[PDB]
This record gives sequence, C-alpha cells and structure tokens, in this order.
Amino acid sequence: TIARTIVLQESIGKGRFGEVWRGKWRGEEVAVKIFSSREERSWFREAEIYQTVMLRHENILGFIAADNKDNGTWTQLWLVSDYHEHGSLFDYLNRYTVTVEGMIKLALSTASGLAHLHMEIVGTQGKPAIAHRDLKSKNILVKKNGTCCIADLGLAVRHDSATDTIDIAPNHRVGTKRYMAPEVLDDSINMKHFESFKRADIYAMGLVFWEIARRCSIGGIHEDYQLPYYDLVPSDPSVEEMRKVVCEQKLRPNIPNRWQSCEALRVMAKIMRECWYANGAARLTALRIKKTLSQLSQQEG
Ligand SMILES: c1ccc(-c2n[nH]cc2-c2ccnc3ccccc23)nc1
Repeated sequence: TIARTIVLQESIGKGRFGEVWRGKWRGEEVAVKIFSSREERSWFREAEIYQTVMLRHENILGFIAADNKDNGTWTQLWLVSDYHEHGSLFDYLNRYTVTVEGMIKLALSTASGLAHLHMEIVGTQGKPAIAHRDLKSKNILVKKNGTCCIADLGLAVRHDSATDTIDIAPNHRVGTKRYMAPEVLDDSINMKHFESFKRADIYAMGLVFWEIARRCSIGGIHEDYQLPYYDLVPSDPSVEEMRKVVCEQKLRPNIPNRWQSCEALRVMAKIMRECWYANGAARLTALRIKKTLSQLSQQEG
C-alpha cells in the first residue's frame, strides 16, 4: 500500500550502495532508497536496524517504511524515509560555510544523535545499544532547521545486553577506510566487546567535527572544505595507506592555531583531540560530548 502509492520524482544522490530518489507520498516529499538486487545483502539489514529498535530521535533519520516490491517483472526493494532537501552534511559543508552558531548546532545534533544510537535502555520496551561503524560526513544529513540526523545505518551493530552478545550484520563490506579508527586500521580492535565499536564511532565523529569547524567562518576567515587526511592520503585510500598515517606516523588532522581565538572553536578543538586518542578507552563518550556542546549552546543562545 506504501511503495505502491509513492511516485518517484528525482535522483537525490548515489550511495556506493543503491542510490536515492526524492518521491511524493500523499502530497509530501519523501526519500526512497532502492536496492540494486545484489545489494539486498543490506536491504533487510538496514530495514531491520531502522525497525527492530526503538530508534525514534530527532537526530536520526526518521524511518517511514520497507516494502518488498520485487516486481512481477523485476527486483524492487524499497526503503522509505523522511526527505531532507539540503542532503548530506558533506554536500552542505562543500557548498556553504557556517556561523559559530551553525557549527555548534551541527556538532551538537550529531552528538545527541549518536548518543541516542549508543544508549541502551534495558527492560520491557527497551532499546539495544547501537554502534554505526560507518560514521562520516556523507552519512549524516542536515535538516531544514540547521540540525543533523544520522543516516545510512546499514552497517550498524546491535548489542544484546541480556546475553552480552552482538547481533552481527549480514554483509560483505566493512566501512569507509578514511574514517576507520586506529584499532580498526591495525586490526587490534576486540570486535567481541561492544564498547570498542562505540569508541570507534567516536574517533570518526571527531573527524566530522574537524570538517565542520574548518567551515565556521568568522571575520570572513575559514578554510576550504576538505576531507580528513586530504593532505596525507589519496582519494579512496587503502587500509595500508591509512594505517601508516594514522597508526605508524601517529598523525591526526591539523588543528589551526587560530581555532583558539574563539571559545566555541576552542571547545570543538578540545573535543576533537579527545576523540582521536589511539586508545579508545581514553576517548570522550557521545553523551559527554553532547553535554559540553549543550552547555556551550545555551551560553551562545
Ligand atoms: C531511505 C531513503 C533515503 C535514505 C538515505 N540514505 N542516505 C541518505 C539518505 C537520505 C535520507 C533523507 N533525505 C535525503 C535527502 C537528500 C539526500 C539523501 C537523503 N535511506 C533510507
């Protein structure tokens, strides 16, 4: 009844997996992700993560539905969600620069979002903890009101506190190598302990903060948009190329000394460093970041 009443209108972006279309449902715009068949190894999974959990949060892409429309003629598996015109944060930051206020808004929303993803609520109608495993600029969307919501939860992993086990994801591809935390690049991570996934999620978010802050324009001064490590690795970096940079050379994205001439950038800069520790156990938690960013938010307005 759902996919059936939806009319596709335009291609909004290509996902290394599938792609997205802006559709129309009962007078409203909606985003629809259609799976390339062989890409099913993620349709059910992505549907599952968006469903099996009580993941309703203003900072997490609002899930509408999943409809098996395997065409009596061909393969059409749908994923229907809310539609955010601005698109990915990556697109956003590439096209615009931001105010100090915008920067906080963006970084706070993202943090509160992952904080909710990571939070476990044990009990009757509880909620299992969730680690994203592929947090990056391209998998975060910016809404009309200037706040973010996490997306592309296809590679996420759910922690079963009852049995302290991990509901593994059924697929044949890990995450984006450019954002892989150190313990993941050197393969020392204990993928059997859920905390490690959240810690890796954190390192990745710090990189995203770096991308946002570089675009915070004050006095007309800001840096061009650049991905983390643009100055140290080629496009589509390999594990080897990242590991030598992040693990051997112990190099992190550069923090302009000017980011200390502004309170908000001084804080963001502090959070970044505290997310990039080689030792995940020493990194800040998403809840913690939300708190400090929240406190910095009220101060600014
Ligand atoms: C169903 C439908 C789309 C998506 C989606 N995956 N990645 C980004 C979006 C997205 C989600 C919402 N609005 C957008 C707007 C522009 C570009 C991408 C998006 N996922 C499931």
